[PDB]
Amino acid sequence: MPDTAINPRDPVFVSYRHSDGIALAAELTWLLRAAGIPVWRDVDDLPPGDTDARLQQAIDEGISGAVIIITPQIADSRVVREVEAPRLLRLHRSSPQFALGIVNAIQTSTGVVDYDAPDRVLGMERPELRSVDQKSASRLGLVTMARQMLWHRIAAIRPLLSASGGELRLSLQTRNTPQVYDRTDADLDIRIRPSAHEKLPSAHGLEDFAETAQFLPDAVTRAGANGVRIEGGAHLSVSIAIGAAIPSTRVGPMTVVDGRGVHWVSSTEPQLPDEPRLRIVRESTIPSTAPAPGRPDVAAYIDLQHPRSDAAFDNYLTEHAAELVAWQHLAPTRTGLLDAADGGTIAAEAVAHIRELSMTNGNAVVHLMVRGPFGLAVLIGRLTNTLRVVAYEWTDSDAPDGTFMPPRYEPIVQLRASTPAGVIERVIVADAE
Amino acid sequence: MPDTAINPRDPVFVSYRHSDGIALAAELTWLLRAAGIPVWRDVDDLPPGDTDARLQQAIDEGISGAVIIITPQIADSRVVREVEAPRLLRLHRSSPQFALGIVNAIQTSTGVVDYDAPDRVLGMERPELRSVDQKSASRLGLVTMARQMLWHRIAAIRPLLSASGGELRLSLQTRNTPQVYDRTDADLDIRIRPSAHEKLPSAHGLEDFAETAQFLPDAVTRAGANGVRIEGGAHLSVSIAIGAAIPSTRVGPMTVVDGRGVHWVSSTEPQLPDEPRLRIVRESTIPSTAPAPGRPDVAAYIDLQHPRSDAAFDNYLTEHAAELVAWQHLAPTRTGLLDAADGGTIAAEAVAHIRELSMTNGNAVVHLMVRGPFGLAVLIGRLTNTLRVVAYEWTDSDAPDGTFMPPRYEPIVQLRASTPAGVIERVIVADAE
Amino acid sequence: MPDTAINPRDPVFVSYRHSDGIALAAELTWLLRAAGIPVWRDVDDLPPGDTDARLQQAIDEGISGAVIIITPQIADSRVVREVEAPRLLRLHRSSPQFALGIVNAIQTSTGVVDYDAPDRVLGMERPELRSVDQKSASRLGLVTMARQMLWHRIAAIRPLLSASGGELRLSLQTRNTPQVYDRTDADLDIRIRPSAHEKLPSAHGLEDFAETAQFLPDAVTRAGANGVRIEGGAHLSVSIAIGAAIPSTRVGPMTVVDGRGVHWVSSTEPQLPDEPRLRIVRESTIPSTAPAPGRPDVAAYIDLQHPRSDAAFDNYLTEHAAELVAWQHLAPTRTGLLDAADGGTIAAEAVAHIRELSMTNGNAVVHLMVRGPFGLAVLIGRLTNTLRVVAYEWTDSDAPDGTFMPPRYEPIVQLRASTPAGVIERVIVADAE
Amino acid sequence: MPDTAINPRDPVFVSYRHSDGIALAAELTWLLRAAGIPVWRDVDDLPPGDTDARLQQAIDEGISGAVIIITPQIADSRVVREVEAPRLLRLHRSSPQFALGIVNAIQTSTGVVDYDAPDRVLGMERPELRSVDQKSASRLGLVTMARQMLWHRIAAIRPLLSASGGELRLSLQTRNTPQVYDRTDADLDIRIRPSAHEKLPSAHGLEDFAETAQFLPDAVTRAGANGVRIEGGAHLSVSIAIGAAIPSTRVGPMTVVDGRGVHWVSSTEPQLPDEPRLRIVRESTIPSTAPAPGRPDVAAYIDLQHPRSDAAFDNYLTEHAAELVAWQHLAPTRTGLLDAADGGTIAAEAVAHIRELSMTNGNAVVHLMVRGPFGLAVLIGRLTNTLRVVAYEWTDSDAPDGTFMPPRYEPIVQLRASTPAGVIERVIVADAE
Repeated sequence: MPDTAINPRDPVFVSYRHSDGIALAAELTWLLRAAGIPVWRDVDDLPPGDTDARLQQAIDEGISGAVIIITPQIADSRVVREVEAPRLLRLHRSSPQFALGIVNAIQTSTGVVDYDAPDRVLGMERPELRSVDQKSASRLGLVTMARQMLWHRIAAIRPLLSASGGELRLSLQTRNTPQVYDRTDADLDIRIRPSAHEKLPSAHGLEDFAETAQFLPDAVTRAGANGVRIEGGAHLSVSIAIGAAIPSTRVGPMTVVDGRGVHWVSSTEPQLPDEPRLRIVRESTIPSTAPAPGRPDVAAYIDLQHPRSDAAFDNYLTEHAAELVAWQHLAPTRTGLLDAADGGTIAAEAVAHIRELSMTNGNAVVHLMVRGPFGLAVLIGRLTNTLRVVAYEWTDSDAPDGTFMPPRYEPIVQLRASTPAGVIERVIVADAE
Repeated sequence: MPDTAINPRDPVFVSYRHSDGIALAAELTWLLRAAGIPVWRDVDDLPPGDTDARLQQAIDEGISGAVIIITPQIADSRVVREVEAPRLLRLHRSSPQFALGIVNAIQTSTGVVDYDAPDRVLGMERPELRSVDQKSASRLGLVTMARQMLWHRIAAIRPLLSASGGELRLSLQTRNTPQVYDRTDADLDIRIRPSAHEKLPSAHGLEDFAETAQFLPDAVTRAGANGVRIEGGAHLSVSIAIGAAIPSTRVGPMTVVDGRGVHWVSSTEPQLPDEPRLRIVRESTIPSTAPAPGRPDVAAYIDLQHPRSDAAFDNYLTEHAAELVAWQHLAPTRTGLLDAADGGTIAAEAVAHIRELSMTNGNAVVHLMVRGPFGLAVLIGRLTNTLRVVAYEWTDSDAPDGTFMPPRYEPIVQLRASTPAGVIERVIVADAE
Repeated sequence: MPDTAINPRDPVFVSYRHSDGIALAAELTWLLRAAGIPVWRDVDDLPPGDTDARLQQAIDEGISGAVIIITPQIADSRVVREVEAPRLLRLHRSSPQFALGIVNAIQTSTGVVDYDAPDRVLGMERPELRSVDQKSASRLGLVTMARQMLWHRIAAIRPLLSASGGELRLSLQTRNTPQVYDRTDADLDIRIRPSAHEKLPSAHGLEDFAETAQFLPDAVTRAGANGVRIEGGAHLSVSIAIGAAIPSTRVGPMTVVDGRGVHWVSSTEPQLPDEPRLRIVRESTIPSTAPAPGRPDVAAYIDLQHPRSDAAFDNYLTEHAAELVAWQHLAPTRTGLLDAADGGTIAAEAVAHIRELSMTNGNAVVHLMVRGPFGLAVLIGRLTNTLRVVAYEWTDSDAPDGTFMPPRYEPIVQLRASTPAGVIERVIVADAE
Repeated sequence: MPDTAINPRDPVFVSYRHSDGIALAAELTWLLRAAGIPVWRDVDDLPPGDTDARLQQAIDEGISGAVIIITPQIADSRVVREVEAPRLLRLHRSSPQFALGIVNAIQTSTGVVDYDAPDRVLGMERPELRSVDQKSASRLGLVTMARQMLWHRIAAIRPLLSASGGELRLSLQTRNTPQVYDRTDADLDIRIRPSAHEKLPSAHGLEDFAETAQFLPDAVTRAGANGVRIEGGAHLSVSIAIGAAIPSTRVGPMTVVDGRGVHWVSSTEPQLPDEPRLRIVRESTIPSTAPAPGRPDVAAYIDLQHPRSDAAFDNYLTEHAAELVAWQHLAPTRTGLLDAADGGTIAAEAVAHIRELSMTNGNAVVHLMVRGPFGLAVLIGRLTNTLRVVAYEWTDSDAPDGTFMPPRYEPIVQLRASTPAGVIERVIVADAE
C-alpha cells in the first residue's frame, strides 16, 4: 500500500469514458507519452469481458501516478465511480510517493476552472479533490499537468539516480505501438505515435513532442544527472529532435544505446578531428544574385553507411538548389561500419562540418539530413546548438494518394537546441491524414 | 526534530496568498533564484495530489530556510494558516540554523514596517512573529531580505567549506525553468528566468541577477572558500556578468565546470603568454577626426570556435563602425577544440588582447562578443577587473513581430566589473515580453 | 567552560538601539572594521529568524569581545536590556579572555563620562558595570575604545603567534560589504566601507581608517611577529596607505597575499637591482622654472601590467603639469605577470625609482600612482618611509551628474609612513555620497 | 606561587591614582621605558573590562616588578587600596626575586622622604613598606628608582644570559606607541614617547633618555654579557644616541638587528679599510678667517642610500656654512643597498672619516648626519667613543605654524660617549614639541 505498492518507474493510470472522455484522454495520453511517461490506458491493453478484475490487478501491480478526467459522462459512467476511483484515492491518501492528477473539462458558467467539480462527479462522500491541485482541460493546461507528473516522476527517481552514479536513462521509439509494458528499466520513456505513412513519424505525435520537448532539459536538470543515457533510437528526424532537446551544451556527456545494443558514447563537442573519419564527397558552388531575401537556407546531407542513396538527395537538390546557399554531402572515409568507441568523435566531425557550412554561409538555418545509426543521429542532433536545424526523413513510400513518387526527402521539424519554448520550433511535416 | 533542517544545501520555502501575494512572491522567488537560493514555490512545483498534503511532505523532506509573504488576503488563506505556515513556525522554533523570513505588504497608515501585522494575519496566538525579523514590500526590500537569506545559507554552509573542500560551488543557469529540484550537490545555485526570445536573458531575470550581483561576491567572501567553483552553464552574457561579479582579483583559483563534466581551471591574470594559442584574425586601424565625444566605444570579438561565424559580427560592426574606435577579432590558432588544461591561460590571453584594445584606445568600454565555451567566457569576465564590458549574444531569431532580421549581436549587460553598486550596472537589453 | 570565549579570533558583538544607538554604533563599527577587529552588527547582519533568538545564537557561537552603546533610549529599549546584555555580562564575569566595552553618550552637568550611569541604564542592579572602563561617545574616545579592543585581541592572540612561527596575519578588503563571517584565519580584518563610487573608496572609510591608522603599527609591534602576513586585496591607494602604515622599517620580512592566493614576499629593501626590471618609458625633463612655492610636487606612475593605459595619466599630466616638477612612468621590461620573488625585487626597484624622483626634485611629496597587483602596491607602500606619497584610484567611471569625465586620477589620500599621529595624514578625496 | 613571576622579561607594574598620581606615573613610566624595562600602566594598557579584575589578570599572568606611587589622594581611591596593592605585596612576600619600589609624593613636614607614609595611606596593617627601599618623588629620585629596578632586572637576568651564550639583547623603538606587550625576547626594552611633530624624537622622551643614559653602559657591564644586541630600530638620531650610550670600549662585539630581521655585526674599531666601501662624493675646503673662535664646529653627512636626497643637506649648508669650519658628505661606492655582511666595515670606515673631520680640523664637535639603516647608525654611534657628536634628524614636515620650510635638519641632541654624567649631554631640540 505504501512503498511496496509505489515504485518510481511505474506506469501512470488514466481514467475516462465516452466521446469527450476518449478524445481528451487520447490527447492527454499521447502528450504525456511525448513527455516521456510510462502510462496505463484501458484501450491500450486489456483482456475484455471481466475488465473490472483486470483493472484492479493492473492498479495493484504498481502505479506511479494517476490521471483523472472530469466530464458529466464520468458522473454517468459506472467504471470510474467504483472500479478504480476508490483504489486510486486510497493509494493517494495512504502513500505520499504516489500522485493523483485531476483535469477539469466541464468548466464553470463563467469559464474559470472549478476546483470542487471532481467532488460531485466522482461522488466521494468526503471531497479531498478540491484540495487536490487541478489543471483545466486546455492544451496549455494539459501540457502543464504533464509537466507536474513528469517532474514528480523525476523527483521520485532522484534518490535512485543519485545512488546509481547520476546517469539519467531515457527510452525513445516512434515506431513502437502504444504499450504499457513498453517501459524498460529507464527513467523516462518517450513514445510517439507511429504514422500511417509507414516511414514518416506522426504529425500529431511530433506536435505533442514539440509541446513536451521543453520539459526534457527541465527533466534532465531535475534528475541531477551528470550524464544522460538514451536507449532505443526513434526515426532519424526524431533522433535529431531528442538530441536538440538535451544538448551537451547544457548538461552531461550523452551515451546512446540503440536497439542493436551498441553503445554510442560522447567524446567531445563540434571539432574537426586530427584524422578525419568523414570526407567531403560533394559540395556546392553558386553566385547569389539575390542573396538571403529574408532568411538564408543551408541544406546538408550526411551518409554514415557505405551504400550510397544519393539519388533521393540529388532529387532534393534539383528541387531546392535555388533556395539553399550551399550543400555538402559527407561519407565515412574508413571502410566498415562506424566504430562504437569513436561514434562521439564521428558525430563531432559531422556537426563541425555542418557548423562550418551554416556559420560561414550566413548563419543560415540547416536543412539537416542524417543517414546513420540512431545513436549517432541523436549525437549530432545533440551537438548542434547555435544552428537552427530542420531535419528531413527518408521516404521511399508511395504518395498519400497511393501513386509512385521518386525517392523524396520530406521535412519533419524545425529545431533549435536553446529554445525554452520547445526545441521543436515548428512541425513542418504534413499530417498522414 | 529533523536533522534535515540543519542541512544547509536544501531549498528555501516561500508562502504567498493568491493575487495579493502573486507579484511579491514572484519577485521574491526570482531574486532568490538569481542570488543562488534554491526555492520551492506554488506556481513552479506542486507534484500532483493534495495541495496541503504535498506541501506537508515537501516541508518534511527538508528546507534550509522559509519565507512568508504577508498580504492582507492571508486572513482568508486556505492553506497558509492551516498547514503551510504552522509547519514553518514549528521548524523556526525547532532548530537554530533554520530561516524564517517575513516580507510584509500590509503597510501601516504611518508607512513604516508593520511588525504586528504578520502576527495578526497569521493568526498565531504566540507573538513571536513580532520579534522575528521583517522587511518591507518593495524591490529594494525584497533584495535586502534575499541578501539576508543568502547570507544565512552561506553561513550555514560555511563550516562545511572551511572543514572540507575550500571551494564554493556556484551553479548558475539561465534556460533551466524555475524548479525546486534543479539544485545540485553544490552550495549556492543561481538560476535566471528563461523567456521567449530563446537567446537573450530575460530582462526581468537579468535585473534580478543585477540586484544579486551585489550579493554573489559577498556570498563568496562569506563562504570563506579559497577559490570559486562553478558547475553548469548560462547565457554567455550572463557568463561575462558572473565573471565580473566574481573577478580574479578577489577569488583564488576559480574552477568552472561547463556542464560536460570537464572543468576549466584558472591560471594567471591577463597576460600575453609565451606561445600565442590565440591569434588576431582581423584588426582595426581606421582614423577618425577625433574619437566620438562622450564614452568611447570599443567592440572586441572573441570567438573560440574554428567554425567561423563572421556574418553576425560583421553586421554589428557595419551597424556601429562609426561609433566604435577600434575592433578586434580573436580566433584560436589551432584547429582542434581548446583543451581544459590551458583554458585559464587562454582566457588570460583573450582578456590581455581585450585590455590592449581598450587601454590603447583611450580606456573605453569594450563591446564584448564571445563564442567561447562557458568556462572560457566566465574566465574572460573574471579577469576584466578594471576594464568595462558590454556583452553581446547572437540572434538568428527573427524580430519580435516575426519579420526576419539578419544575424545580429545585441547588447545584454553593461558590466563595470567588481562594483559595490552592482557588476551589472545597466540592463541594456530591451526585451518586449 | 565556553571555549569560544577564549577564542580570540571570534568576532565582536556591538549592542545598540534607536537613533542615537544606530548613529554612534555605526561610527564605532566603521572604526572597528578599519582597525581590524571583526564585528557583528544588528542592522547589517541579521540572519532571517527571531532576532532575539538570532542574537542568542550569535553570542553562543563565539564572541571575543563585546561593546555596549548607552543612551536613555537604550534604557527604553527592551532587547538591548534583556536579550544580549545579560549574556554579555555573564560571559564577561565568567571568562577572562573577554573584553567588554562601555561607551556612554549620556553626560551630566560635569560633562565627564558617567561611570555609574550605564549600570542603571542597562537595567542591571549590580554596580559592576561602573567598574569597567569608559570613554566619551565622541570620535576621539570611540577611536580610543576601538584601539583598546584591537589591543585586547592582539594580547589574547600573542601566545598563538609566538607558538605559530611569529607571523601576524591580516585580511583587508575595501569592497566587501559590512559582514560578520568575513573573518578568515587572519588576526586582523580591516574592512573599509564601500560607498557607491566604483573604484573609489569612501571618504568616510578612509577618514575612519586614518583615525585607526596609527593603531596598525601598534598592532604589529604588540603582536610580536617576526614578519606580518597580509591577505586581502584592498584598493591601490588604500594598498599604498596600508603598506605605509606597516613600513619596511618596523616589521621585517613581509608576505603579502592577494585574492589570487599567490604570495608576494618581501625580498630586498629599496635599491636599484642588478637587472633593471622596470623601464622608464616616459620621463619629464625641465629646469626649476616657477615651481610650486615652498613644496615642490612630483608624480610617479607605475603600471606593472603590460597593457599600457597612458590616457588617464596624460589627463592627469595635462591637469597638473604646471605645479608638478617632474613625472616618471615605470613599466616592466619583459611582458607577463611578474614572479613572486621577482615581485619583491620589482617592488624594491619601483620604490628606488620613486625615491630618485623625490630627491632629484628636492625631497618632495610624491603623487605616487600605481597600476599593479595588490601585493606589489602593498610592498611599494611598505618601502616608502622618508618619502611622502599621494595615492590615486584611476577613475574610468562617469561622474554622478552624468557628464562624461575622461579617465582621470583622483587625489584621494596623502601618505606619510611612520607618522605617530597617523599614516593617513589627510584624506584628500571628497565625500563619496 | 611558582617562579613564573620570577621571569625578568615580562613587564613591570606601576600604580598611581587620581590627579597628583598621574604626573608622577607619566614621568616614571616614560623614564623606565627610556631606561629599558617594559612597564604596565593603567591608562596606557588596560584591556577593556572591569578595571579591578583586569588588574587582577595583569598582575597574575606575569609581573617582574611593581611600583606603588604614594600620593595624598591614594587614600581616597578604593581600587589602589585593596585591588592590586595587597596582591603586589603578597607576591613580594612570597617570591624573593620580585621588585617593589616605592616613590613618595607624600613629604614629611620636616622635608625628608617619608618612609612611614605608604604603610598608613596604602592601608596596610603591619609596618611593611618602611623596610623596603624608599625614594623621593623627584627627577633624581625617579631616575634612582629606575636605577634600582633596572639593576634588579639585570641581576635576575644575569644567570640566564651567562648560561645561554652570553649576549645582552636590547629592543629599541622610538616611534612605537606606549605599549606593555611591546616586549620581545630581549633583556631590556628601551622605548621613547612618539612625538606629535611626526618626525622628531620626542623632547620629553629624549629628556628621560638623557636622565637614564648613565644607566645603560652600567647596565651592559652589570649584565655580564660579552655581546650587546639592539632590536626594533629607532630614529637615526636616537640610533646614534643608543650607539654612543654603549661605546666601543664598553661593548666588545655588537650585533645590531633592526625590525627587518637583518643582522648588522660590529667588526673593528674605527679604521680606514683597504677597499673603501663608502666613498667621498663631495669634499669641501671652507676657508674661515680666524678659525675656531673658542671652540670649532664640524658637520658630516653620511647618506648610505644610493638615492641621494642632498637637498635638506644643501639647506643646512646654506644656513650654517659661515660658522662651520669643514663639512663632508659620504655616499656609497656600490649601487643599491649596503650588504649585511660588511655593515661593521662600512660603519668603521664612516666613523674613521668622521674622526678625521673631528681631529684634523682641531678639537671640535661633529654634527653627524645619517641616511642609513638602523644597524649602521647604531654602530656609528658605538664607534664615536672619543669625538663629541651632535646628531641631526631631517624634517620634510610643515612648520608647526603651518607655513612650509624646505627640507631641514633640526638639532636634536649632542653626544659625548662614555661620560658618567650621561651620554646625552643636552637635548638641543626644544621642549615645546
